[PDB]
Amino acid sequence: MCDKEFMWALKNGDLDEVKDYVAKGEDVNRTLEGGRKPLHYAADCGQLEILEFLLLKGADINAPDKHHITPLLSAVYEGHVSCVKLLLSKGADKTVKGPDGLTALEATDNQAIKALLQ
Repeated sequence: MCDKEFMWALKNGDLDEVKDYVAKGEDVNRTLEGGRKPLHYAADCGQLEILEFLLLKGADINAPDKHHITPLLSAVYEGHVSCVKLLLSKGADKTVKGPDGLTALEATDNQAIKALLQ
């Protein structure tokens, strides 16, 4: 229950609500909906503040295994790219699980995503 109030937090930037769940005891790697992670909604639309949060705790920055894809690319096709920046600042390599050179190459054509290709 409260599954919405929990995910609805990584959506509207209610960083205050997700801070309550992790305030429990490091829990940033639970199947959010049924096969995703609490970093896709934060990256795609976490006011760029939510992603850094639940990420500094554990590290779903790479955990993704069945998603065959890491969240840094989630922001790529989002136009936010404000996170992908302070993101690699933690490591997140650059191509730890994408298909291949897709990352910024086959992803788009703007100089912002290509910025992560620098």
